[PDB]
Amino acid sequence: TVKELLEAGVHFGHERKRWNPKFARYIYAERNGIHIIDLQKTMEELERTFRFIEDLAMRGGTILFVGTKKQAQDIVRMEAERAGMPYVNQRWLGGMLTNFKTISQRVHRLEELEALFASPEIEERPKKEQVRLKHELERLQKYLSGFRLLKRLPDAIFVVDPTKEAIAVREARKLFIPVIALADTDSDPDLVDYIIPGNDDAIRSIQLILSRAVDLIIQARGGVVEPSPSYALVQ
RNA sequence: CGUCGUCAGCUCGUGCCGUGAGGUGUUGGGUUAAGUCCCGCAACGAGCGCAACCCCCGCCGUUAGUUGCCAGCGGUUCGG
Ligand SMILES: [K+]
Ligand SMILES: [K+]
Ligand SMILES: [Mg+2]
Ligand SMILES: [Mg+2]
Ligand SMILES: [Mg+2]
Ligand SMILES: [Mg+2]
Ligand SMILES: [Mg+2]
Ligand SMILES: [Mg+2]
Ligand SMILES: [Mg+2]
Ligand SMILES: [Mg+2]
Ligand SMILES: [Mg+2]
Ligand SMILES: [Mg+2]
Ligand SMILES: [Mg+2]
Repeated sequence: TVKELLEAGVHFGHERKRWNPKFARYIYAERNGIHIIDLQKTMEELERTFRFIEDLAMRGGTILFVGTKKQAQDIVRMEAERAGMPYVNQRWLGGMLTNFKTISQRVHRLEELEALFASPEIEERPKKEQVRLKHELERLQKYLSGFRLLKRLPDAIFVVDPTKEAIAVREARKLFIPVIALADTDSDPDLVDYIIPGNDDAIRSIQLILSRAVDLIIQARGGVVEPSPSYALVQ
């Protein structure tokens, strides 16, 4: 909530090419063939976006964090492992929202296999199944790590790169789900309901935005939490 | 019942794409006897198949000696 001047490394966008003309309104200028985000409109949209986030959080809503860009995976896996908003980390499976019932059946199988490895039934039906179900539970935890927390459809989704996660965005549009996204110059802002015009490649931009967002979430429900332990992920 | 053919296939449910017939999944890369498995993927699963569970042949044990052996000894018309 104090990120006015601390926006160090967020204004850097993509190159001159690989952009989207619809993003031109959120661009300040072009320095050395690189689009730089308008610093004013950034906070201008941040006001409305964070206000919507606070309203949805203090009402008890659930937000789905989607990140697959390989530069926000380790960040999303813990910023959502904070206040219980679920997340999708390894890859976004087609139909997670429109076919939510089948993926929930997969989650049922996940917790079923978790119950089997908690019961003494591990030794019966010998080692063949003890390896098959082991690998099955492994990949289920690999893909449904954060998704298992969704009992129903989410009330909003959070995206790190709406161009890389365009399928999740489209599915959210189909179900009238609000779309919060950290957009860059390579994305279409019309599809995003609450835009955050920042950088999606840098680690500090993602860490800053997501850390402050989860801090706002926990602040809306009281009990301000300590600073997130995602700084050590700078590496 | 024969046949393609023990050939590796044929489909469904939901989602997604297309005005629609349909497509996706079932394509792809690695692998296998195999749609076998792995990785990737707008797909996620499932059914009939594949394989497995059945039988026979291979090694060993337990249980049991009207089949077997001077393995072990005695008798022997010396033929367990
Ligand atoms: K067309
Ligand atoms: K193949
Ligand atoms: Mg065969
Ligand atoms: Mg279909
Ligand atoms: Mg056509
Ligand atoms: Mg249609
Ligand atoms: Mg079909
Ligand atoms: Mg087909
Ligand atoms: Mg095909
Ligand atoms: Mg199969
Ligand atoms: Mg596939
Ligand atoms: Mg007899
Ligand atoms: Mg006998």
